[PDB]
Parts: sequence; structure tokens; C-alpha cells
Amino acid sequence: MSQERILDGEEDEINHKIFDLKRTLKDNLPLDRDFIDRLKRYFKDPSDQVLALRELLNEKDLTAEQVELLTKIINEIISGSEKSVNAGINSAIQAKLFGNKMKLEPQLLRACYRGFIMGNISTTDQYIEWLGNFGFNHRHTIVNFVEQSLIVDMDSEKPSCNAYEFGFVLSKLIAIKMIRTSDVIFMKKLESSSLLKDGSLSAEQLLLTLLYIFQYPSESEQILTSVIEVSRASHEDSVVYQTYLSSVNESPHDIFKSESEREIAINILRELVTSAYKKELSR
Repeated sequence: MSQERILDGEEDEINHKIFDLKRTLKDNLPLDRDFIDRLKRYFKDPSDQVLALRELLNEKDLTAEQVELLTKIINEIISGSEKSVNAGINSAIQAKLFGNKMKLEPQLLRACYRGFIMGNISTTDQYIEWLGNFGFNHRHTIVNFVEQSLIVDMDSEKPSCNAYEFGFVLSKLIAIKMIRTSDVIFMKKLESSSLLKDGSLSAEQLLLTLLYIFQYPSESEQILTSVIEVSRASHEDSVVYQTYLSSVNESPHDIFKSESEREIAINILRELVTSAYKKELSR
């Protein structure tokens, strides 16, 4: 149905918002102008407005004349944002499935996928944004939601992107599934090394540190500065460096901008770990 995909209100709140605009047209030939302004205020979202008008087209007989004036309003909203409306309609069942799975407001999820398909930010900045928006806990689930909505958006009769845009969006999603793979790996290293174990360090900021090493491997030493301050007070230095180093070697290679831009990171961690060994075995 076209009503189930409306994420702006409760089950009943949608029924009444739709009947106040079903009774507005039940006048049989009323005022369509300014009634639009009283529909754009019922449902602020373009995906919700368009699905509402689709439910008005499901009832007869009002009808064979104003159905022409109704479908021209639908195309009035859609014409300007065909990608935003289709991305929010197509991914509205997954936003409902996952919004309850993670206990999250569904329209927050539809806005996440809809913003993913038309965002020009690096694969890392995306991962980092979803981490802040949806919390540490939902940093892996949010990428299954995005992937599951993409699978549905494609297999939909009115997708948001064409073959080429759906091809590129998937490469942005393979990378994000690689960032997650090294996130999982790193997390296995943080527990065995048990640095966050005492309570001083947060696993979130520990992760953030790793992401920045992926972005700027040259400033790795400068990056791990905030960690060292909180690390010294309890743990070593050949421990924090070994955690990041062994994590990198067994992580997906393409995460870095290149293979030699990957070297700038492995070499700095190798130089920093061995330089920490001789200043620890020296005392």
C-alpha cells in the first residue's frame, strides 16, 4: 500500500490527516489552491505528500476530472526532487523494519539513506557521520539498513538513481563495508590488549583515531596524541601502537587512498612501535 510508507505520525494520526483532506475533496469540486498549503503543513516531507495523494487516487467516484488535477499536483512536487521522493518512498519499509529493530524513529532512517544516495563526502566521513547521528551501537546495523534499502530501491518500479548512479553508490557501499570490517577487527584487538578495560579510554574515540589514520596516514603520530595522554596513565606505548599496527595488516587494503599511501601509515606505526620498544627496554 501507499499509506504504509508514510513515516510522519502514528497509525491513527495518518488516517485522520488523510480524511481531513479526503473530506476536503469530498466537497466534490472544491478549492485546490491553498489546500496544497494545508497539505504541505500536514506532511512536511515530499515523500509523504506524494504518497497521500496516491491514496486519494485510490477512491472513486470523485473523480474523472479532478483526478487529472490531482495527478498534476503529484508531478508538481516530484518535478524538482524525483530522487529525494523516490528514495524516501522505496526505502520506507526498511526504515520501518530497522527503525523498530534498533528502536529508532523511521523517518530518521529514510533521511539517512536519502542523504546517502546524494552526498558528496568520502567513504570515511560517511561512516563517521552515521556514528555520531545514530550512536556507537548502531554503526554496523545502519550499513545493513542502507544496503537493504539500496537492494529494494533498485528492484523498484521507480528507482531513484539510474544504472550508473546505482553502480557508483554501490562502490561507496563496498568501501563502507570494508571500513566496518577493519572496525570489527580493531575491536577484537582493543579487547585482547584490554586498553579500554580500565575505563580511561572510550572505544568510540579509539575508533575515531583509527579512521583519521585512514584519512591522513602522514599525521598518524600526531593523531595518536590524544590517546597517548590517556594511555600513559595506565598502559604502555608498545601496546597502543601494536594494537593499531597488527589491526592494519589484517585489514582490507583498499581502505586507504592507495597502496603506497597505505605504506605511509604502516611505516609510521612500525617506526613508532619499535621506537617505543627501545625506550621501554632501556629502563
